[PDB]
Order: sequence, then C-alpha cells, then structure tokens
Amino acid sequence: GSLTEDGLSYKEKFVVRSYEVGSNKTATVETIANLLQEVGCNHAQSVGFSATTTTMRKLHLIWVTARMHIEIYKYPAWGDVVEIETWCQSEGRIGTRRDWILKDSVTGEVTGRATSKWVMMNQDTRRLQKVSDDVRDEYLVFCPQEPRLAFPEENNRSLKKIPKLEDPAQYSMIGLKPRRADLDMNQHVNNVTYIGWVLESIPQEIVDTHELQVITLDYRRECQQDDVVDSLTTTTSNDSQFLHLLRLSGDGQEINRGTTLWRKK
Amino acid sequence: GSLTEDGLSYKEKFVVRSYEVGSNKTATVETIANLLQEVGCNHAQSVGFATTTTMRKLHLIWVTARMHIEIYKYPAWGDVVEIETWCQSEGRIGTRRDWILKDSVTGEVTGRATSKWVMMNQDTRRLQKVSDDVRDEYLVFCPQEPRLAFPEENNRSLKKIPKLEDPAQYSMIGLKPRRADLDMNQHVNNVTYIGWVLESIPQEIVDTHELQVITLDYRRECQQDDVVDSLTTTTSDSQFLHLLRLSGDGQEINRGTTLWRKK
Ligand SMILES: Cc1cccc(NC(=O)[C@@H]2CCCN2)n1
Ligand SMILES: Cc1cccc(NC(=O)[C@@H]2CCCN2)n1
Repeated sequence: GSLTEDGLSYKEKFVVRSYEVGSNKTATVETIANLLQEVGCNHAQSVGFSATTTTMRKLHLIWVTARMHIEIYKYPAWGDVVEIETWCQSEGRIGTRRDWILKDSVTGEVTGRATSKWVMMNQDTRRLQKVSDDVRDEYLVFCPQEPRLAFPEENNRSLKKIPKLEDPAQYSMIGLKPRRADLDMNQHVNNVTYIGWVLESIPQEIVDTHELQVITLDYRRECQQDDVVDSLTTTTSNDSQFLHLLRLSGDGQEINRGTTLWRKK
Repeated sequence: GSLTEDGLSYKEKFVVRSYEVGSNKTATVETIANLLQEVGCNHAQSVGFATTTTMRKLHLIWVTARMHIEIYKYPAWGDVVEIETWCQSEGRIGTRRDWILKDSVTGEVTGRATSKWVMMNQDTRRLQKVSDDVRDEYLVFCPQEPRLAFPEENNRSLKKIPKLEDPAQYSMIGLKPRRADLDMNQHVNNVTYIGWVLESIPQEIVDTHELQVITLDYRRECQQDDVVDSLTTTTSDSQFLHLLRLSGDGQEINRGTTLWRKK
C-alpha cells in the first residue's frame, strides 16, 4: 500500500484468501466491498487522517455513506493478486465522492470499479449538513483538481434514481440481526453487512446460475446493534434485474433500497 | 507464506485490517481464527493438496472435533502478526494441527492454538478410525518427534467439557448463518460457531474483559437452513460454560468454555 507519485491517489495489492471465496472459488462481493473499505482507510491514514479532518473533529462531524455502486467484470480467484487504486473528490457543498478501480495484478486489466457518495453528519444528532468552506479546503489538498471519475459515461448507472419496492415482495429474508463480527471499531454496523443482507433475499438458484455484475445501494438510515432487519426482493427484468429493500422488522422503517444486475454463467 | 527449512512447518505474516478489529482497535478472536484457518490452507497447498489421494478415492475428509485458542496479546490494527503452523499424527484417532502466534516486530509469542481433526465419510458423515495407507501419505509432511503448542501436562486443551444445564444464565436465540458464513463447499465456516458461542456473553463482560482462552467441542454440523440457540452460564478472572443447540429440537451442535481477564 502506497500513494502514487503525485500523492493524489492510493494503491494496494491483496492476495485473495480461502475464507474470502464462494462456491465458484472466486471472491464474494462482500470480500470486494471489505477490500475497497480497507484501501480507503489506508489512503486516509497515509495522508494524516483519523477520515475526519481537524475542523470536523472540533465540530463533532463525520462522513457517512449515502450511496455505494459496485460493478464487477471478473471476480478474483482464491490465491490471485488484486490491485485496487482509490481516490477522493469534492462534490461542492453536497459532500465527497470516493472512487475505486480493481485490476488483476498479473494481467493489468480492469476487472471491476466502484463509486461512493459520502454526506457530512453530526455524530451525535445524526443531522446531515452541507460541507462548509473551512472543511473543503482541508481535504482539497489530497484530491485531484480536475475531475477523475471511475464511472465517467454519458448515462452511467451509478447516478440512477432507485424506486421503493411495493408490497408484496417476490422474495424475502426475515429476522436478520447483526452479530459482533458485523460491528466496526466504533460499534456501528459495517456497511458491507447491508450488502450481505440485501443479497439474502435473492434465491439460491439465481446465485448458483448467475454472477453478480452490478449493485447499487442507497443508505437512508443506520441499523442499530439491537435492531432486526427484513430483506425484500422483486424481479424487475441472459440478464436479471432486481429491486431491493431493507427495512426494520418491526415498524417497517426503511434503512436501505437498491438494485442488482446478474448475468448467466 | 512459506515452509520452513525442513519443510515440516509453514509460516505466514499478516497485516491486521480495519474491519478485522473490535472496539479496542485490536483483532477479534474471529479474525485470529480466520488467520489460523488461512495459514493452515496455505500449508496444505504448499505441500500438494485438505484431502489426500487415497482420501478423495474413498470419499473421506478431515473435520474439526476440537479447537482450543489461547491469546496473551491481541494484535492491533496495522500490526504484523506471524503465524507458524504444523500437523501431527495421533495414531488411529486422527490428526492434530498446532499454531504459534508471534508479534513480527518483537518476536514474542502473543498467542497459541491447537485443534483435533477426525476422519469422516463426506456422504454418510460416519467417523471411523484412520487407516495405515492414509497415515503414510501425510507422515512425510509432519515432524516425527512430538512438537506441541500446548506441551504442559494437565493443560486446558485436553480437559473434558460438561453439558450446560437448563436454565442457562444468558442466551442468544434465532441465530441463522448467511452466505458470508458459508465456505467454498457451502458448509458453515467453523469460525461462525465461535462468533455464535460468544453472542450469549453479555456486552458488559466483553467491554470490561479480554478473552484469554476458548475451547470448543464440535458434535454436529449446522446446515445453511438451520437455526441456532447460544447458551451461557458463569462457572467461576471469569469462566463460562457454553452450549450451541438447534432452535427447534434442541439437538446439540457445540459445547465449550471461555476464560476472560480484567483489562
Ligand atoms: C445517508 C445516511 C446513511 C446512513 C444513515 C443516515 N441517517 C441516519 O442514521 C439518521 C436518520 C435521520 C437522519 N440521520 N443517513
Ligand atoms: C466431530 C464432528 C464435527 C462436525 C460434525 C460432526 N458430525 C456430524 O455432522 C454427524 C453427527 C452424527 C453423524 N455425523 N462431527
């Protein structure tokens, strides 16, 4: 792991582990999501962070994921080396954006890519707020000035509006509770757990015969350690499209909504 | 990762990750358990393999019967941990795999583990003893003299574990494995059972104590569509008796003990 020559992006190589792969002997989307999270943490640390700025720590402010979009072309196999390059960019007063590029270390080809939108939030009240000018100047020195997008395209699927799943759902997984392994160092539910929960309502036959190509997730609320979640899915469509919804088992309070795209093996 | 000079043990270094640590910014016991599992896989791959030639022919696999882990120091986020692992034959009973955990900077032993594996027909799940034809093909990869991570006589790794009596002091019910809890063969990962056992331990004990020892006896395998109940009772430092059983019929899948020290 190290910053590039300009110090405006970070790269890191990972060797895929035995417990990180699924039935096809290739990394699961949750292993990929964990690796993107790890390379992002190492980028923040290499440029002197802990990724709250000095003004953010004084004002009790944190960065929270509002959207996560992951597109995979090839899943690295058990024992393969994957190289991930990551960088951040300012999106004015709306918040920050973090992008990733996944490459096979042997061939050098792009085997995946991801984009995420982060919004500023008061750690205590959970009220979102626009990025002030004092905060923007502290993280602009670590971002490229010209726009560098993992999903540049004229009409990329990373900025598409996601509708709300209508009851009844076609498929469902009820009673999902996070355990201690699902909590981070700050005792909050890890963002990768929501991905695993969304995919729990997808039938095992679809998983066994299709590969996950795209996943877009919109985060609306955070799930607590003592909260129970219901995962809901409906087919919207070789390819297979699904609409997803995560809500609290009790009151039905929405925590997440998303879409997945799968292709035939 | 590489075998040692004699080719009778394997070493590998790991840099502790952000998502691998708990609230005290040190690796969880499940991260340690996953790393031991990974170094064991890499040892088997480096010597030409889990199943052997005459084991695939007879549909036979190795299954964990017991896991015993003792931790002195939990590696912190960003630290390098070196793990050395080796196997040994235990006659016709089965195989044993041992591990030594060391801080890569200080060279100090910060943990150690031992596990007992029994032979089983993959299809019928019947145990049966080890034959001499399989013993000879794995003896060339094991030290001949006994090399034990837990040498001391009358140690915590070979102690009989009793069955938890109802009612349990603490409990966590309705535990279901997800796809992330399944390995490449769609079986529940043995590290998930550790996480499930520790779910019935109260959060106050976790927040004020550190896990020093964990011993687990595996009796039955949990299926993907099975639901588990985790039960705990204080037997005492803090000692606990544990039991994992199926939520329905109450069929025992695991039993164990944990030991915790005040921070
Ligand atoms: C965008 C996003 C992601 C995750 C959590 C949240 N928000 C909250 O947890 C609470 C709900 C009321 C407002 N803030 N927002
Ligand atoms: C020692 C051990 C560990 C894990 C599973 C099993 N055995 C079984 O799954 C079943 C139970 C009775 C027939 N074999 N044994």
